[PDB]
Amino acid sequence: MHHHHHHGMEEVTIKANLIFANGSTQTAEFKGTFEKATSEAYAYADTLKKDNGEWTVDVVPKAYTLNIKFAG
Ligand SMILES: [Zn+2]
Ligand SMILES: [Zn+2]
Ligand SMILES: [Zn+2]
Repeated sequence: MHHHHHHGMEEVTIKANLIFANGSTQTAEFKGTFEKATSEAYAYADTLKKDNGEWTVDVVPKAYTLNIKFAG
């Protein structure tokens, strides 16, 4: 499944792609912890439910940092 594994001091950027029933789209950016950034994106989507209907989301990571530590 789509599991978010929280890290302390995490800072991520979320690019939300809003796709409407008629094929038109809208994009917006959100920043902060994953929890904070996604909740703002979902709150935003909820403000559009009135005129655009129910929505579903797919979370797709695009960039990562790998911290590789050598013991010596
Ligand atoms: Zn986990
Ligand atoms: Zn998190
Ligand atoms: Zn997915």
